[PDB]
Amino acid sequence: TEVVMENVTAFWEEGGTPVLKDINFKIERGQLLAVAGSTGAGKTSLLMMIMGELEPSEGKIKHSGRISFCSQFSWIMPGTIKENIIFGVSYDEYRYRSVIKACQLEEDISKFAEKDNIVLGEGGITLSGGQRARISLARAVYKDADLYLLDSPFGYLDVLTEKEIFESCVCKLMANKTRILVTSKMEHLKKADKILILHEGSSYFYGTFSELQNPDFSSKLMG
Ligand SMILES: Nc1ncnc2c1ncn2[C@@H]1O[C@H](COP(=O)(O)OP(=O)(O)OP(=O)(O)O)[C@@H](O)[C@H]1O
Ligand SMILES: [Mg+2]
Repeated sequence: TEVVMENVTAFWEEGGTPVLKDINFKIERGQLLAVAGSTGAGKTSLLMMIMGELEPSEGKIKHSGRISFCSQFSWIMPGTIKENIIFGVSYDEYRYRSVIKACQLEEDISKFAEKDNIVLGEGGITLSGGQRARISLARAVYKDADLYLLDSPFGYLDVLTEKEIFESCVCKLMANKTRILVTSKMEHLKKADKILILHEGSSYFYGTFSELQNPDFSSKLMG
């Protein structure tokens, strides 16, 4: 047991409608949990709760450990690509190199004369959205953390790159890590240990891929 939610309900608006209603799950160390559902279902809000940014109105959240969060929206601080990835933490050569490879940043870095020492301005608006997204993922995965919260880290990448990085980073590099991945792709759900499908704040499904089927679930993963 590393993350537990029991009977969790929450409101952003003090007197409005619940953003999450009666959420239940448990994640054990090293497991991959897929959190799926359409726009507005409550996926990011669920992560906010784990991070203590959204307090429950009822129920219990039990988690132990340092969180590393990859936001749905990429961000870039003033500094080099290297400094953005390392982000405070001490530099470990092997760790750094493996993350850069897993997030396909080798080819990008090589194209600048200053390499990963190129200086970016706040927002990194001279880079592409894909480049910023892969740096933001690299930043999250480089961190020594107990719980990795990855909020749609491939939403600004093409389908092939998404497949490749899901494999190289989430599946291979992070194989021993406790991961919560916001994603609705069938391939990703198939590889997850557990799946939570949210629909309009509620738990539409919680369980394994084999349970999911044996019916119309896939319609609830879209939009
Ligand atoms: N950090 C935040 N602070 C305040 N309100 C938020 C925050 N994140 C989400 N909300 C609000 O909570 C509600 C639930 O939406 P949420 O962002 O959790 O859905 P989601 O499943 O992440 O959607 P998407 O797939 O579009 O990213 C929305 O009304 C949203 O405006
Ligand atoms: Mg979201």
